[PDB]
Amino acid sequence: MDFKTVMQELEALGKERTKKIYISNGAHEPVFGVATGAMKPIAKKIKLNQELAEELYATGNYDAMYFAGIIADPKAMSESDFDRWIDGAYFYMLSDYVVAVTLSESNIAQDVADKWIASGDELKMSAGWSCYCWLLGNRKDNAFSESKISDMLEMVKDTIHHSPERTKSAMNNFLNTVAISYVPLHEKAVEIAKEVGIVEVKRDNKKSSLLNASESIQKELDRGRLGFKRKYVRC
Amino acid sequence: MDFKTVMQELEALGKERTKKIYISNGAHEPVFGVATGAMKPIAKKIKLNQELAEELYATGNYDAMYFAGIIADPKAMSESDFDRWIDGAYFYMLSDYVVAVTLSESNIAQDVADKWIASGDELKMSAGWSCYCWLLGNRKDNAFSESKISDMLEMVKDTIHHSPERTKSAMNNFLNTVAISYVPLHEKAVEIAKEVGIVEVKRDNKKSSLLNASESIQKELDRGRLGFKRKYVRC
Repeated sequence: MDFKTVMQELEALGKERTKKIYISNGAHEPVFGVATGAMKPIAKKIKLNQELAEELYATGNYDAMYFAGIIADPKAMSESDFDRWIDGAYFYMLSDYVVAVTLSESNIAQDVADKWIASGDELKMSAGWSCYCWLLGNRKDNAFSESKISDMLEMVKDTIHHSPERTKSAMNNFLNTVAISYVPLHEKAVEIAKEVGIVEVKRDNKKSSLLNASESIQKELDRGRLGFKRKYVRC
Repeated sequence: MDFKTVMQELEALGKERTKKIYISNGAHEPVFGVATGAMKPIAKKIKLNQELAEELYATGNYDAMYFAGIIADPKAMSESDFDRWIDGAYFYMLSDYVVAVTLSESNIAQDVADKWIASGDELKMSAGWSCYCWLLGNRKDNAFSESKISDMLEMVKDTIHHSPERTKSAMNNFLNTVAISYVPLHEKAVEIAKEVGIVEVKRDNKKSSLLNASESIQKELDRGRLGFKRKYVRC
């Protein structure tokens, strides 16, 4: 399995309806429209290869870029590498579900995430908040500072409604994840979600997403998932 | 590990925050309030033990009962054994997340689930519909007859709004799961959900839940989860 065969199989796996959805979300050609679950068999056959990942990411093809994140070697990627990737994440599916998930598995996750949240750039900030969501699922609470997370909750409470569209989404995912995956602040997260209320994420040529963190949190509790931690399911 | 050791360790893991929520969901004493993640290393040491599972299930303690499901041997459990268990499942967390999940790993899942769905008993039916949701995420489509699943979708449309509260919740989960995990009927499921509209699940001591299968299915599609099959995570 190399670049050639991967690009060929990915294309074969694509479908028109999944393709229209991605494009609907902000993706642009080239794109095949591959459902994530279909990549598991290919992933299984490829050992982390940063060279291959780079090549795939460089195609500018969303599906290939998504797959690149799966087979990347995050422990070998430097801050510089991540800035190259994030600079190529043209829409949220890339910044939140690809770059941020990969970063969450590096040794510099929090440092990069933090500079990105402070960058003032919508997608970079979105990837940053997103990274924290994945981190809270990958690591024990003991790997984080309670006061830091707590100050982040307050920042979200005071600024989510005025943040860039994509950033609001990531920030809302942060509220949910802290409430469910970082129990030390469960009560506060619930309290702030109630204070935040409905968060609207405006989208191009489609109904905006009306996010309800309080509701989401409550649904997770109904499923008995308080304290539930798990890595992001990539495929 | 023996019964006594397992019960000690479970109690040692109990925490008030978790317990409070379980009781809020419907559990009653005796209950410790154990986070499922912490049961993983314990179950790993036990693997399968039906005798221990039975002893644990008979305690009437939610956590012990939940753990019993994890270490059970569903391939050795008969239809009568499953009926004993469902008779002890006093609330949805037991019927849907314990009995239904264990059943989904047996060789008689569908026959039993079908009997339960037709039983007319709120919790047995809830377990039946839940079982199918778990089956759809842990098995290839070749395991399900399209004609049969399609009839089940019709049955949901014509009976969900008048169904017992917990059955309604499980039926709504069926709609969502078929739409995403069983592609042969993705359009049909999407259609049935549109016709069904908002599903309300009442629950004393709390404001009724207003389920919107159409939107949920849409959020999954947006992320590229069409055809995605996720095996139920017990711990």
